[PDB]
Amino acid sequence: SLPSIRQLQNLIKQAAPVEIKLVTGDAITGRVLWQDPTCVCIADRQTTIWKQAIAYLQPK
Amino acid sequence: SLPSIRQLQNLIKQAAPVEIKLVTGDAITGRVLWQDPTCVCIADRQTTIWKQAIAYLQPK
Amino acid sequence: SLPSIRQLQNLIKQAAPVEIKLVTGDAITGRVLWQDPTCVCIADRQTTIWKQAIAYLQPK
Amino acid sequence: SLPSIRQLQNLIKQAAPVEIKLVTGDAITGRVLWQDPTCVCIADRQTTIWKQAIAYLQPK
Amino acid sequence: SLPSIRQLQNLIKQAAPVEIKLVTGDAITGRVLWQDPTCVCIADRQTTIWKQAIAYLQPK
Amino acid sequence: SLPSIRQLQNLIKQAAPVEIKLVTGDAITGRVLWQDPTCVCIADRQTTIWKQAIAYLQPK
Repeated sequence: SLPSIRQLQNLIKQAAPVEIKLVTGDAITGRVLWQDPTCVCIADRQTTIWKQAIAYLQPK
Repeated sequence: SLPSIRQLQNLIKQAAPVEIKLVTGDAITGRVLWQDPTCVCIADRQTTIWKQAIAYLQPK
Repeated sequence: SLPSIRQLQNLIKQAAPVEIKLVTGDAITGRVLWQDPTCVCIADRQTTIWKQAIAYLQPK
Repeated sequence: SLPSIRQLQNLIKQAAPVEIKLVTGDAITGRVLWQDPTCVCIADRQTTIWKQAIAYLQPK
Repeated sequence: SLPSIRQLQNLIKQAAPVEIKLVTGDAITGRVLWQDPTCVCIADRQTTIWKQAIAYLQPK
Repeated sequence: SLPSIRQLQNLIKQAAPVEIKLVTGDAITGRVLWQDPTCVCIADRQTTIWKQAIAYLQPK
């Protein structure tokens, strides 16, 4: 899974802001800190997300 | 998984348009740019979809 | 997983019509084209489904 | 998975009636005809359930 | 997975009452009979649950 | 999974407070007592969460 790990990598690398739409309706406005197999960390209060409640992600 | 990967592969090769219905209820209109084990990328603003929120896909 | 692969097999083999109830409320009225590990293809516009948004399926 | 498979096995062996509550909210009243790694089959019209939409099962 | 199997074990061992909140809104009031890889059995009519519709569990 | 396990590990080591947002919409306010491959345990009444209903976690 390169093209997906790599986006996050290049977006933790440049601090770049992001909306993560959780399957809840949770539009999470943050800057990505880190990721790992099961989760992502978002920086607003911090809010670690489970990559599994993830519908879709976009660069703002 | 050839029958599905060949559909995404022949649709990123055509830039053919597509709706992807998410499990939130999201209809994601756009053209497919890449796929991987976990994501699809549509282009209309770019939006990478976790393939795991996907209900269904239709060519338009 | 014989008794499930086999139903689809015998229903792609006879073109036989089918309602697939997605966990969304999406009653998909089609005729099944193919399947494979992760998805099903339904023929109405085509609509590939992720076997994972699948609640239940019935022969009409 | 013996405790669960023995319950479905002793219920298809009795044709005992059953409700299966789906994660859509569906109550599926019927008698169990087969099971497999992914499906259960109820008989009331037949409806094969993806075992993955199952909330819970009760003998009636 | 010790600390979770062990709770159920020690709660099937003492018959102890339990509310299991399914991801449906299904607060299941029971006493736990057994468990196994994929499901739990609850004793009210019995109601086998799929450990997968499970949000959270509490001793009453 | 070090980035996530080290966050739960450094939060059970501090008894630091926490909200865990479930995929039901539940906000679970409390302090973390243990974790395992499938569960987290919060303490406010105790409530073990199946980690699989987790949308996201925030330190407060």
